[PDB]
Amino acid sequence: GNTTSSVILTNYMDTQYYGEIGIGTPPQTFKVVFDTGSSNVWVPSSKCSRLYTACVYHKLFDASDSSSYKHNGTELTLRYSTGTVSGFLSQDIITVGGITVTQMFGEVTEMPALPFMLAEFDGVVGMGFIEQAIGRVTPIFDNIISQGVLKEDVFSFYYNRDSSLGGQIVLGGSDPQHYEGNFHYINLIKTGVWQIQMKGVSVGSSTLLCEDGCLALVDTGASYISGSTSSIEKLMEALGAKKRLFDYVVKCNEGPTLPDISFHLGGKEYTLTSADYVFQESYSSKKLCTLAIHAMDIPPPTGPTWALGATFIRKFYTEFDRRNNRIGFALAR
Ligand SMILES: CCCCNC(=O)[C@H](C)C[C@H](O)[C@@H](N)C[C@H](Cc1ccc(OC)c(OCCCOC)c1)C(C)C
Repeated sequence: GNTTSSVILTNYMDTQYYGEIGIGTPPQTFKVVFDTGSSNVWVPSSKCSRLYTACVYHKLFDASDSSSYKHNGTELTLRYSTGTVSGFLSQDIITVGGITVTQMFGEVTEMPALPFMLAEFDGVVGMGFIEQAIGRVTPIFDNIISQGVLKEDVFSFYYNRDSSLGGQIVLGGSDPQHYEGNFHYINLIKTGVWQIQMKGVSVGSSTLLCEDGCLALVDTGASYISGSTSSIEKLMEALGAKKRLFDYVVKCNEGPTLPDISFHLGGKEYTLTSADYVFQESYSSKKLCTLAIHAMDIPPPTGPTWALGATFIRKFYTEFDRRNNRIGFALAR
């Protein structure tokens, strides 16, 4: 076809990038993360008990105020790298950047506070494959694609640095005014998942890890670049960072000196300069700066896998190809 679309996203501390969709006729407006790490849509429900503090803090979906809603009813529990939300199915029309589809989503009535009370966004839009869709529910992209409207079965993400535009997705294409040089594609390893083959991580100058080929799931819904606890740990040893419970960190003076890390994808090497990965809010001997890499163990469903999140997409404009099943990288401008 010939439509092309984008949503515009807001960047929050570089750690959380959301855009907005509208469910229901009259629209209910919710804020959401467009995640390629999963494949289901959910937003909080009015039915959620406000004994859950998260619900008192996020907009909820009232469907009895929606003329288009449509009852469903099966339960559905979503598990993620880092939190579960439980709830039930339903349908109404959703509007993502001017394209309206009728999608089956989940109304969550169980939303745990941690980490939910810390999320600026209301829910999630999985841009994953049918395959990873819990409930075996068709996802937004496949439905949009059914409409016959895009010129291409492709969506791309721009994540900006921070403090105009926070980001931008474009459905049915790629804005050439946010990339440079050529795109470079990596074919999808199995299908029904955004996983690509990853050839080795270099810290500084040598493959400290990844060495016999590994998995890198490219995931827009994640904020940091992460790996198994076990290679994380190692990499960390190298760089010379500590643990803080959840994130490593280095002393700020040290900061603008940690070597570069590289990611070996398709004969090309994606290097991240030290600034790209440290969150430098100081340069002082006495203060701790944390890094934008983590440990995350994603289980055999798909993991173990390294996840390349926002840290990475923000440097390399990413296009995800449906028509052809692969992922291409280009340099963000
Ligand atoms: C159902 C199978 C799940 C498959 N995918 C995964 O497990 C991924 C590795 C992790 C998820 O994609 C995860 N990032 C999604 C995300 C989890 C999450 C929870 C709390 C957060 O805030 C403290 C958060 O921050 C996300 C920031 C994204 O901004 C771009 C993400 C929401 C949408 C559920």
